[PDB]
Amino acid sequence: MALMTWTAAEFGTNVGFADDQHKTIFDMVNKLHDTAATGNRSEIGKQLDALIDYVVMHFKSEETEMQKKGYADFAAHKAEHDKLVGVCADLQKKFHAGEAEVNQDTTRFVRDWYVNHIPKVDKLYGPCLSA
Ligand SMILES: [Fe+2]
Ligand SMILES: [Fe+2]
Repeated sequence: MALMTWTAAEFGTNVGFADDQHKTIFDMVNKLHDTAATGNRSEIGKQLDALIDYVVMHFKSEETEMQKKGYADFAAHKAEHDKLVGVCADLQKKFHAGEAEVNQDTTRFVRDWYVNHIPKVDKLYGPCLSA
């Protein structure tokens, strides 16, 4: 089974770009999750790096919109993003040094992060960003 399934009831923000970017993240995580059950380390690394670049771009997209519109909780929301980016960059540094592996606990971690963040953090920006 795919690790991540997006539905509007669970995850819809009422902000079209953000929903689309979330769908992409779920698809990219699902590919990583599959590859993480193998020993194909170069393929894991390609998909890890692609995912993380995209995630940083998604967070930038949300942050630019939040900030330009004066969204109430922008700085606290960005703090959540920045802590995940730090975790991901650390994981890349270790993985690309040969010091850590990417496995399905890695991908379940990121799944956990998104399935909590989108409903509890991203949905809150819907009224502001959709207005
Ligand atoms: Fe998001
Ligand atoms: Fe967010």
